[PDB]
Formats: sequence, C-alpha cells, structure tokens
Amino acid sequence: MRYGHFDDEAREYVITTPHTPYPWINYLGSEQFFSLLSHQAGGYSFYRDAKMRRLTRYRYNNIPADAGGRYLYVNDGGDVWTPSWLPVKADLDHFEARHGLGYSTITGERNGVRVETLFFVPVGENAEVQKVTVTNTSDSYKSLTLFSFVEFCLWNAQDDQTNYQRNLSIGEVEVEQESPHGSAIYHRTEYRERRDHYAVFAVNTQAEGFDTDRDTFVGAYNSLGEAAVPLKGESANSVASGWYPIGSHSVAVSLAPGESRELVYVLGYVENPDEEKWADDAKQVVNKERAHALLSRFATSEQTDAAFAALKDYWTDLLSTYSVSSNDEKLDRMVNIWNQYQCMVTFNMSRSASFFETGIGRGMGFRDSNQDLLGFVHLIPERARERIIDIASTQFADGSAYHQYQPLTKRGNNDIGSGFNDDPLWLIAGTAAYIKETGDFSILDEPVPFDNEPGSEVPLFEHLTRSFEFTVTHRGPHGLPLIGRADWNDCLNLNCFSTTPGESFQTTENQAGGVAESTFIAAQFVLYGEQYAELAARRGLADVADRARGHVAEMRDALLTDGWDGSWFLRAYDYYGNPIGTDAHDEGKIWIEPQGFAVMAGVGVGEGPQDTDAPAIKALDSVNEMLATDHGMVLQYPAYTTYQVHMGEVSTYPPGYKENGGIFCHNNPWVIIAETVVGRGGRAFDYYKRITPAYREDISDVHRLEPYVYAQMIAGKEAVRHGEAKNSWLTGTAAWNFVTVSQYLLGVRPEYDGLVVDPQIGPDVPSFTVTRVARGATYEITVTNSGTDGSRGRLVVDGTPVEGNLVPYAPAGSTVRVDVTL
Amino acid sequence: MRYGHFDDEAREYVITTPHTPYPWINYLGSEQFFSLLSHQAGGYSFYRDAKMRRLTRYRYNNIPADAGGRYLYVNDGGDVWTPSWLPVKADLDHFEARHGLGYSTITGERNGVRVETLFFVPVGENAEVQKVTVTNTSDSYKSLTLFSFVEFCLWNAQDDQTNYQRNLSIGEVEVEQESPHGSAIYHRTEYRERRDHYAVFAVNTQAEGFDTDRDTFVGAYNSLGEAAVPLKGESANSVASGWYPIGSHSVAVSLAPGESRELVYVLGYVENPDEEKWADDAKQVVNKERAHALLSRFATSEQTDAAFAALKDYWTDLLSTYSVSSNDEKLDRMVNIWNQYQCMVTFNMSRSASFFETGIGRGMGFRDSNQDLLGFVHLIPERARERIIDIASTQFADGSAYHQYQPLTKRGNNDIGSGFNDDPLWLIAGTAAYIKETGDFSILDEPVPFDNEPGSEVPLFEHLTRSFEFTVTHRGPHGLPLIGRADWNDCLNLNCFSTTPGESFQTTENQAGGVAESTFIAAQFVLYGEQYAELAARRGLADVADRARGHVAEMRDALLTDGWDGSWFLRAYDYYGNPIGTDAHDEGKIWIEPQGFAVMAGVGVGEGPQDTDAPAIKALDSVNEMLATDHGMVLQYPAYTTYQVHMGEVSTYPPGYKENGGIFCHNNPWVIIAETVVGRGGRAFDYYKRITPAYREDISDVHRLEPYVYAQMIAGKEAVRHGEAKNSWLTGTAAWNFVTVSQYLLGVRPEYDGLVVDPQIGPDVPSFTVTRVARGATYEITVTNSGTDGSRGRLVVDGTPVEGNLVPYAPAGSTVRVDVTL
Ligand SMILES: OC[C@H]1O[C@@H](O[C@H]2[C@H](O)[C@@H](O)[C@H](O)O[C@@H]2CO)[C@H](O)[C@@H](O)[C@@H]1O
Ligand SMILES: OC[C@H]1O[C@@H](O[C@H]2[C@H](O)[C@@H](O)[C@H](O)O[C@@H]2CO)[C@H](O)[C@@H](O)[C@@H]1O
Repeated sequence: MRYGHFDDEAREYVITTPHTPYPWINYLGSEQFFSLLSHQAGGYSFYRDAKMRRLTRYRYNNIPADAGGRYLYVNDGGDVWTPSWLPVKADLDHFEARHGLGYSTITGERNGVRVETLFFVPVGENAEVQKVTVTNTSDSYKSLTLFSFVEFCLWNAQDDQTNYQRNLSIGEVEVEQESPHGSAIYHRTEYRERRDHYAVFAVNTQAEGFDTDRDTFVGAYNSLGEAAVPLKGESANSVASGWYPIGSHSVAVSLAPGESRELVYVLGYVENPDEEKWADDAKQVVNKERAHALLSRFATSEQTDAAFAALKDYWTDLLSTYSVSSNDEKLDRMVNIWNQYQCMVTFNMSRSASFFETGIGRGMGFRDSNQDLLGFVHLIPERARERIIDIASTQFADGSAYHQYQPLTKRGNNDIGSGFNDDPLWLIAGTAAYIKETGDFSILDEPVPFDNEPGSEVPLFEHLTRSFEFTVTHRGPHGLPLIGRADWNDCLNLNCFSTTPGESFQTTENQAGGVAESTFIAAQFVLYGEQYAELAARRGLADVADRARGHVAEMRDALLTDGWDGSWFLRAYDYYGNPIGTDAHDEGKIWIEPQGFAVMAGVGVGEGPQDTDAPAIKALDSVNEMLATDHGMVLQYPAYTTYQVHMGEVSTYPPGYKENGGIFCHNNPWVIIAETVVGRGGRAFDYYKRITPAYREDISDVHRLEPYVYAQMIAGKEAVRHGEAKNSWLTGTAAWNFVTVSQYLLGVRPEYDGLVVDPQIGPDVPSFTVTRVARGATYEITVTNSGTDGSRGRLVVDGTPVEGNLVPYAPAGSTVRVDVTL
Repeated sequence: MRYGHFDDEAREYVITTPHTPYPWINYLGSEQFFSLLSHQAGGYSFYRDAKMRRLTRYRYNNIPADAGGRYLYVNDGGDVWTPSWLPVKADLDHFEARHGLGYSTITGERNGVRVETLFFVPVGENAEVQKVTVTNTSDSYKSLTLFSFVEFCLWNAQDDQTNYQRNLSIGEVEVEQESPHGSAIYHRTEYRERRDHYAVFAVNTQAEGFDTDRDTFVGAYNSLGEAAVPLKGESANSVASGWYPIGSHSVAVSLAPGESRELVYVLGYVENPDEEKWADDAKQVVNKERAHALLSRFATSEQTDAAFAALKDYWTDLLSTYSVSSNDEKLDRMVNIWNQYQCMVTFNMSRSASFFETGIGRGMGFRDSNQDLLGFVHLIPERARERIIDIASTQFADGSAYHQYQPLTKRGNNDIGSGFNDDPLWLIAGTAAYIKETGDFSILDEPVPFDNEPGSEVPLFEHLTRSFEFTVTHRGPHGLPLIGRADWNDCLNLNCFSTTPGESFQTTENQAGGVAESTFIAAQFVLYGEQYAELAARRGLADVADRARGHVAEMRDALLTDGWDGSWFLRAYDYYGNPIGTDAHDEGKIWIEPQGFAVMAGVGVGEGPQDTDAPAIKALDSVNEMLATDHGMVLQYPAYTTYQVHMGEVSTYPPGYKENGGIFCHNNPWVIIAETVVGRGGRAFDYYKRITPAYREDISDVHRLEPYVYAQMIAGKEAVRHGEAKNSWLTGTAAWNFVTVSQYLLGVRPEYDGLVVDPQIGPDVPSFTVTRVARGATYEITVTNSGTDGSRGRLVVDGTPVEGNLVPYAPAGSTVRVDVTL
C-alpha cells in the first residue's frame, strides 16, 4: 500500500497521512546551512559541521521515533494540537506533507483551524525559515494563541549528549521581546568563551510572551506532547540559566470566519568578527547587528515569498542538463527529478547526517567521494573539479590513499589511516569521468601535493600514475591485487582475525603478511587501468600507455584463470591462499561484486547475448539464479550462518542483512550495467526497477523508508524482514543508479571525442527522448526501441544516417537532433 | 519542603511521592554487576564495564526525564497502569519508594490492586532480581494481566546510540516460553560473533505470552506510557530481528479479595567458555546451562528472601568500623550510614555512571583514586592496599603520573597523558592514609613497576620518593611548584591559551614554557611532603627524611611570602609570572583551595583561635567574609564575567556554576578541617552542616537532587539558581566529608603509633560517643564537649587520666574506653 503520491508538476512527493511506516525526511539547504526535516517536522539544523555546529537538538532512537522538531502548538479555546500531528497526536480533520526540492510544506487542520507551514533554507542565507498560514475554516470566530517551539543543541552535538557534568551549567540565552521586526530569542552558549557565533529564533510580529527554559515550557514529568505552557495558554516568560535552552514565542491570532493570518519564523546562524562580538563595553551583551539584518530580510510575507521563488529557480535551473520523456512516468520522474536531487544532496551532505547517520562522525570514504562524483558531475562540473583536486591532495606519495576523507577540513583521517587497496584506483575513476563530461584535460596539469605537504606538488596526472602503479606493485601469488584491510566491501577483512569485542574490523590486523587477493580490485584495475592508459596516451605518453595496457591484459588473464571458479568469478583468496566465493564451499558460494564489475570491464564478454559459453554470460546467469530476488540482488549466497574469524565483519551480520546476504543496493548497478554490456537490456531494466523508488512506491509498507530516494540496504531473501530497507538517502546507490539509467539503460554517455548513444533497455520502453546538454550544446535524442537482446542503436544525426554510436561534439550554442533505431 | 524522610531503623530513605524535583537514584550491586535505579524504576544495568557491557538501554536528557527502566504494566479490566507511576502516569492511591543499601522497593497502588517490587543485585550473582508482590486490596475479585518490560542495549553503549547504520541489523534474541522454572528471553546480540556473553530476562512462572520487539510491544507513534500490547491485554509474541530487542512476559494473576501473589523476575548476565558457547552442533542455539542454573537459584520466593537477607548481612557487617551516637540524628545518620555507603559506592563505580555521568568514558582521575581511598580505607583495607599497588604501577619513572587511571584495565589513559603537576603527590596521600589505618608498613616494600613495564619494579617506597622529588625538580621562579596543565582545579589551565572551540582545555597547550606556579601544589607539598618525610624516617632513612623536611620548610616560607597576598594566600602565578588570586584585581580576588589546604598543612597557624594576626586566621576570616554562603563556600570571588584566555576552562562557566563561582563541595572540607586546625569547632561544624545531605533535607526543593548523598556542585551566590545541586553521588566530596566529620570534627583519627582523639565540633554537639574498630580492637570514646574555641580534649583511658591526645594501640580483641573532656 501507499502513504502518498508523487506530484510531478510540482516536483513534490505528497504524503497524505501522518501514519507512515517510518519517518520520511527531506533535506533543506544548498550551500553551507542544512536542515533534516521529517514529514512530522522532526529533525534538526546545523551550519557546515553537523557535529560541532548543530543549532537544534534531535534524539535518535526516541520513543516514539521522531518526537522532537519544529513545533507550533495551537491553543484553540483551551484545546491544544500541533499541525505536524506529532508530538501532541490530536485527531486532525486534514493532514498533508509535501517534500520538494530544498523545501517542504506541512499542513494540519482541526476543529475549523488550518495551519500550513512552508519550511526552507533560502539561497544565500544561513537560516531555516517558516512561512506559516493560519486559516479559520469554520463558520465561527476563532481566537488562538500559537506557541512556537525549538529545542537548542549546545553546538557540539557529541558533548551535548555525553558531557552533562559540564554542559548542564553552560546554557545561556538573551531575550529580545521588542525586536525591530517582532520578537527574538538568542541562543548564545559558549559565546562568552571561544565561540564567535550564536543562533537566533524569531518571529515577524510582536509576541505576547516567550520561553527559553525547556523544563518550564514542558513541565516536569511531561513529554513534548503534554507541554504545560501551551495547555495553560500563556507563556511562562522563562529565562534559561543552564539545563535545556529553547526557543518559544506565543502569538495571539484572532480570525473571523474564512480569514487568514500569515507569520514568518526564522532560525538563524550568525557569526561576528571577534572585534565585533559585543554591543557593550562590559562584554555581557551580544552584538545583534547581523541578526537584525537577517530578520529584516524576512520581515514580510512578500520577502519570504520572493526568497522561496528564488530557491525554486535555483533547483529548476540546476536540473537542466539531462532529462527524459517516455511512456513510463516512473522512469521519467526518477531520471529528471529524484535521482538527480538525491545525488546533489549526497554531495552537499557527504555521509554526515540522516535518520540513520547521527551527525557525529565527520568524514566519508575516499572511495565514496569519487563515486558520488560520477552522479553529480553533469550538474556541478566546477565543484567536481575542485573536489578531485582536494581529495587527490590528501593522497600519499606511494600512491596509497587515506581510507576516509574529511570534507570540512579537506584532510585525510589520520586515526583510520590507509591500507584499503581499492581506494587509489577510484581517483582515476573520478578524474576520467570528470574529463569525459567536461573535456577539461587541463585538470591533469594542476599542481597537487601528497598528503597535503607544501612543496610536494606534482601534476594531477602524476597522482593517477601513482594510483595505477600502486596496484601493479601490490599483487599476490596469482597476480591479483592484494586486498589489504578491505576492498569496496569494507566488511571483507581477510587480514583481521579478531575474537575480541570492540576491535575495529577495518583497522585491526592481528596477523601480518599473508597472501590475500581481491578479484574486485582486479576487475577495478582492468576497467580504470584502461581509462588511465587512455589518458596517458592522449597526454602523448605512448610508452606509459602501452605498458599500462600490458598490465591490464595480464590482469584480464588472471581473472579468467586463477580468478574464475567455473560458472562465476571467485571473490578472493584469503590470508593463507584459500579461495573465497567458490562453489566448493557450503556458504558464500557466489559474491555479486566481481560478477558485475568484471563484466563492466569487458572481462569474459563473448560474441553477444546468445553466447552462453562466454564467462561473462555464465557469471551473470549464475547471479540471476542464485542472487536475484524480487527486491534486488543479494550480496552473496548462501549467507554465512557461523562467524568466519578469517573474514572479519562480513559474517557477524545475521543472514539477510547488510554485507551478509543483504541487498546492498550500491552494488546492484554494476550487474545492471554488465547486463547492458552483454546485450540483455530487458534483464538490465528489470533489475533496475526492482530497487528503484518510483517502482517500489506500490509496496511502501514493505520497503518502509522514503518512496522517493534510494536506500543503502534492502533486507535479503534469507532475512525474515526481506524487502525492508535501512539507511536511506546517504548512499552511493544514488550516483551509481543515475550513471546506470542515464548512460547505460537510456545509453547517453559523455566520451572524450563525442557523445555515445547506446541504449539497451529492453521492450518495456519502446520509445523515449532524451534531452542532454553537453559541452555547451543541446542534444535531442529520439529513440525507437524494439528491446530485442543484442540489438544496438543505429544513429541518424540531423537527418543524415551515420556509422557507429558516437556523435561528434557540436559547438556551444548548437542544437543537435539524433534519431536512434534498435 | 520535603518529598520523604529518613527511616534510620531500616537504613532507608523513604520517598513518599513520585513528584520529586529530580529523579533520585540508588546503586544496586557490590561486585562486578551494577544497576542504576531511580525511585521510578528508571536506569539501567551493566556487568563491570558500563561503556561496553551494558545489558539495558537508558536515555539521558529524555522528555520527560527518566522515562525508561524496569516496568510492570498492570492491566486490570482494561485499565493500564504502572506502580512506578512513570511511564503511564495513571493516578495512584498510594506510592512509596524506599532506597536502602544495595536494594530498593517501589510500591504503587491503584483501584484495589497493590504492587510492591523489591529490586536487588544479590551477593555472588551477576543479575538484577525483582521480587514482586501483587495484592488484591479490594472487596471484589480481581483478574489481572501483568506485563514485564525491559529494553535491551546492544552491549557497547557508545555504538548503541551512534552506529545505527550497522546495529539496527544485528539485534537477535531466542525465546524460551517453557523454561525449567518459568519462561525466559535471551538477548544474544553479537553472540554469533565475538561475544561470549548474553543476557537472560525471565520469570519464575509460566508466562501466558511474550514480546521481544520494542516497536511491536509499544506500537508505532507511541511512548512507553502508551504501549499498545498492555492496552490490548495480550502479548503479541513478537520475535525480534534487528531494530530494538526487549524482554517482556505477560503473566495471568487472579486474586480473591485480600489475596496476594508473589513473582520473581531475573535479569542475568551469562558467560560461556568458548568451547561451551553452543547447545547444538550447528552453532545456532546458545548453550543455556548456566542461565538455567541462575534461574533455578531464584525459582522461589524463599530462595529470593534468603538472598535478600544475605545482602543486608553483607552491608551491616561491612559498616561495623566507625559509628557515633549523639543528640543529633542528622549527624548520626550521615556518619553511620549514608556517608560511608556513598564512599563504598564511589569505590565500586569509580566515575562511570550516574544520572549525570553517562557510562561511556571509563577512567577516573589518578588524583581521585587516591582521595576516594581516604574515605573507604577503614572499611575495605585489603582492597585499598591493592588499589594503591595498581595505580602506582602506572606511574612514570620520572615520578609523573597518568592524569587518568582506567580501573578496568589497571592502566593509565594514554591519550590524556600526564603533566598535571599535583597528581604525583596524591600517591603519598593515599599510601600514608592506608598505612596509618592498618599499620601495614609492608606495603612500602612491594615490588612496583613504572608505567606497567615488566622488569622495572622497585619498592613502592621508591615510587613515593619519585613523587616527592618530582615536585622538588619542578619549581617556579618563586620556589612554588610549576602548575603544568592544571592542579586539583582541572579548569585552571595557565598553559592553554585556546581561542578555538573543541580544543580540550586540559590537554591543549598553545604556548610552551612560561613560569606558572600553583600555591595549591605548594600547600599539598607541605602536607604530604612531611608525611613522606615521616615514612622515610620510620623506614630508617634519616638523611632522606631530614632532607625532605628541609624542602618542606622552604615551601612553607614561599607560601607565607611569595604565596601570600596580605589577607589570604595567592592562587597562582600565571604563564608570564603575574599573580592570580590577589586583591589587586577586580575578579577572582580570593580562591578557596589554597586557604583550606595551606592551613590543613599548618602553614601560618599561630598561638590559637585568639591570634587574629596569624595568616591562617586572616585567610580563614577572608574565606568566611568573601566565599561563605548559606549553601556552602564558593570556589572564588568575584566570579569572572569575561573570558580569561590565559586561564583556560575556569572563566567559560557563567558566574556561579562549577569552577567559576560554584560551590564545588569537594573543596569545602579543606576549610572545615582548617577551621578545626585553628581551633574554631563551631565554625567548622557550621560549614559542615551547610553542604551535608541530612541537614539539607528540609530544603529538598532548592537542592533538587538526592537528600541522602553529596553532590559535586551546588550553584553559588552569583547564579540565579544558587542552592541547586548538580552531579550527585560520584564525587570525592564523599571521601573528604567522611574524613572531615569522622577524623576532625568527631576527632577520631588513626596515626602510626596510636589513635588520636581530638574532637573540635563546637557547642551544637555537647555529648557523643564514637565506637571505632582499629587494628583489631574496639575503642569506645565518650566525649563531653563545651564546644569552646581552642578547647581541646583531655583523655582518660580505661579510667586513668593520660597526657596528650594519643591512645596507644591495644592488642587485637581488646576493648578500650576513652573518656574525653573539653
Ligand atoms: O562494504 C560496503 C560499504 O561499506 C561501508 O562501510 C560500512 C559497512 O557497510 C558496515 O557494515 C560497517 O559496519 O561499517 C562500515 C562503516 O565503517 C563503506 O562506507 C562503503 O564505502 C563500502 O563500500
Ligand atoms: O577541578 C575540580 C575537579 O575537576 C574534575 O574535572 C572536570 C571539571 O570539574 C569540569 O569543569 C570539566 O569540564 O570537566 C572535567 C573533566 O574532564 C576532575 O575530575 C577532578 O579531578 C577535579 O578535582
């Protein structure tokens, strides 16, 4: 069943009940200031750093979930309710939440009073704004008091929830009931000491009263749903000193039948130069100049509406690079809106904060920085260029990489360190995709240091060479790359051997040496090793290119011999040289990552889809028979039913979850792309639909999480909860699925020398048109598609038939019409 | 006003309402297994390690506070309520909670149904036991369904509340409806992998049903107060797979009028050897032998009642060493019961877990390990001796110490490190108090390594020497000790200079060198420097002793000259050698720590209380005028009203909290002891009453926290919340107050050559008798006390008058009667 509908015209997902299977959130903010916002107004906001700069507090694993957020308590003749339903849970006559791009609206109505709240983070502002419209929909007069509410965090969210021995004595506010445009509250904890910033929470009208102490507003022994002040009907005017600061104003609203009142609320982050921190000589009063300025920009509904308009303009203008129009509304909305929105949110949020990730850890995988780039580079190429230099600047001089990148300081994580041997090859993945999209070969000449050491600068190209050579110099007894701490699968730790709780599976190595190899890195090395070789050749390094190709050919041979189990690729050789992912074993017979990635790299592909004998086809057939389910493909089969001490974290999961039998959505695209490669477009599209939000909307009760974005993990067939997802929003599943559908299913993909048009989607999409803007020109690509396996597109370019699948790049400003038949 | 009363006959604090100012807690467990238990059954339990071995989940900063614990949902004809009042908050006809020594009882009655629960951790057991008695107090038949409830934690509490991306998929249980003695639920998360332990939650009767999935038991959108299963009236028999494991059993109870039913619940921690983990060849079923054995030990009320009696025997026999009988019930109950209980609790729990300390950090101050020992050494001398050996074994070879000690591993915290220059001297404090209490000079000969390095062992005495010499070799331009990172005041960081949020004030040193000195360490060196000297002398090291005395005399001279401001002692010299704690400055004119500690050490003491001119008397008179308030003495005055960058954490607190004008109780005793030293017993006893729990009971509404234990911090006079306490239970205030009243006010204190009897308590306690067990003999000390300033006791020993205040130690088994007149 469903709990909402898509609104394609508005670019919103419309949630039509409070009673979803789980809280469904949206992300506000496109620059430095961000909010997490559930369909019940839950969540929080922070400036730049979700661990050290959080404005407002939020409780994970609360009972009930998501009780805490931006509330507006309506007191109507003594009856108290919130339009967000939570936390009060008073019966509503009407409820709706709409999540759009960078903004959401939530509307609740009860006993003749409707409250609609628009939430957004404006362009160019460090604030979350609410436009609130209160309407008397009854036939009688209403006289209301509305109590706003936000609970402040003491900035360092880790300290805030752990260091009470100090932090219950540090909470400080200032109250400004007569602000130039209404009433305002300032949360200024530790502004007295080292912080040059405070938060402001304010309303564009004179508040009848206020509260800044949570215990007084809520009352002893009460939940948020039973808050005492709203029930009493008057603000207690509480001034916090320590404990739990909050922001609340009471606003009197009197309405004739049918009449409406609009209010604008602002939660703002304000920083002052050090020399301008104080209003007074005694340094007791915060300088409010900047806060007043912000509040003056949102004093009226007209300013707020214009800011909202400017937000939509931003998203509408940003999403102008790739669209599709077909017979399939679900495909179209995923491609044009939601998949691309999600990719942008991953770039903005990294892996900081979701309703699963808690905002305390601040880095993301080095490998993930690169892969995320694959999905946003067509939208923000300038930013992508900068990200590539920033991450490559952290790389070690021997070619190895920090496993975790800290995007806020542009440094590698020193505690975690290096030794995950797939990491360095992803830098080649990132840079090639960047150069194919933009044509900007000049990024290869940028000066880039190693481990951020001044004076160590070499060309970015030289970094790619050190990434390539790292794998060459780190191969094991079969010529396969040594896996080291782990490969893409961070749970496959063959050099760990842990039997002590609390030891990190990723960084603990209780035995040194060994000969553990990865076929995943082999496959990766074949694919990105060739992309390196091509860049070396174009750079005019004919000898470097050719040597590189030689190493790639040897790796291809190794995969197809020592790496090949008979009907699929092995997964690895362990510390002692024993096979992993072989049919000789009872569990973990076939693993998905090699099968998809190796075939993506062309390994074992034969004459065409009918060539059953081809290793590539045997492997993908094996995947289909042993790993594919109704909800996508599981990571390996069978799942391990006992702890495998020589394999690290993988077997610690109960079967059917995460890396031990879960559908790890991120890797499903590699097989989908593999299927288009071998010429089985219908199978490819099928696998895509199995895990794609628009297509899973009909089973929201089984999926449970957001029906409009991808999740990392869907419980596999061996789990009782099979079909149920965890870890929505922040996952490279978004980039890889966007790459898959845009470039391989729809088949429109940037190349150095032109735009390739190679659709392989099968019969379910008989006709479609893609509009792609590439190198300053617009390509209108109309496809008539039989969907037959092995049939590839013949192109007519501007009315004239052409040979091959490559369209020459046209000059900036051009429009190019391409008709395709297959 | 009050919320209860002491019951001295039962040794319990009786809480007579649910509606206390704050959750008031007790500690269960005297060995490896401990529980935090509030008067609303809130809190949690862990085995040994509260960070990584936590059985059950607890939410700090919940709304409302303390909503989560061991609950028993009573469904009576469809009406649902809990005898702990929270979480349901149904109106109770009767409520009472009694906290005793190692157990509590909570009783609730509503609509003719009474439910009493006794909570305790038995001696020799790693479990929390509930004895539940349900009585039908109505004139009608009653048919009830009782639902037990506890929420599991996923063992590692830090992971539990931060790493959802993994741990929402790892919850596992096994259900045993037909357990040999009732029904049992096993929480076995990560038992599959590296954990050799699991938890069992069980009842000594056949449960009608069960639940182990929180979301099913409680229902979506619901608080614990609205749990759906109890309201439905029948268990859902949910079996957890991931998400949030719980333990819950429904039991059917039918009662005629006046009829009662007893039930015994067990929460148990169970560990199997590796070769004994599994019941089955396939390793899917936990080996339950040890669990069934535990459960068989609490299968009946009789077994349970006998275990309860053995727990009372344990605490009664334990507290047989020091007691007083006077005219003052408040003094007597603090000295005989609550103060010594709190001291045992601090040894058992270190600084791990309270309702303010969250159980994640696992270490405690090396300085606090020594100070806590001062207050428990008379009870557990054998355990004290071991603790001294353990902490000294971590000491550095240069005499410096780890600032933080980790009792669980008996190692120093490497990340925090050393450099807090008061730390080494406290090892002398600990060892001297131990040897005085026991006569065990043999401890000084123990082999003890440095920094736990095999082969580096030297006699414990040599560790004391390196402590004493460390101070000698680390003195400033005035001959005062260099302060280093800080002294006892962890917030006096004169070598920090931080202007960046997130830098640790204790470990960050942005300037090296400087000349900062501490007068507190000076006074400390005078006091414990002399004690070391006396030990070296007794050891027969005449040259060493005299030389130590020479250094101590020099330190005295420094304190009284360079360390003296005119009417009180300076607090320090800062990094550039400017004075801190001087009347020349507007703020921080006088600091408490040096006044109290210098006079305890005899520095500036004159002819008697009559001698106003004596610096000790000028300093204490200044402390009285400027720092003493109705709630105790504040740390310094005035408090700093702007950030002092050159002083570190201290001025970051708003005035009147923690180290910036807070009443930091821990330090009040040094002045109380000082006042007995100068012969002002009435003032000493006054100060003692101002911060002591039995005397603050009648102002429970101001104090806010537990009226039966000391808290670390009472808000000072410059704070709007002046009088309100934070950080109850785990604080060196306990040891220092017990030393103060037992050895200085009451005046019974062990020395090497006998028992000193030197009462100085003022007129408010005209007569009292102390019974003290010391070196195997019992001393009955009967005191008649005029309370006059400077009047000191004249002793008659077994009927014969003696000179001096020292009673020779009698042979083990003797009774000695001492009569004192002053
Ligand atoms: O292995 C897939 C994926 O794992 C990510 O690491 C997770 C992992 O999924 C989880 O099981 C483990 O408990 O925690 C780690 C995070 O420390 C990783 O971020 C991805 O890059 C990787 O491809
Ligand atoms: O300074 C007194 C007391 O401080 C304790 O350290 C605390 C300190 O009270 C607090 O202000 C700061 O924020 O936290 C630290 C803990 O890191 C310390 O444990 C005691 O030894 C010391 O005597």
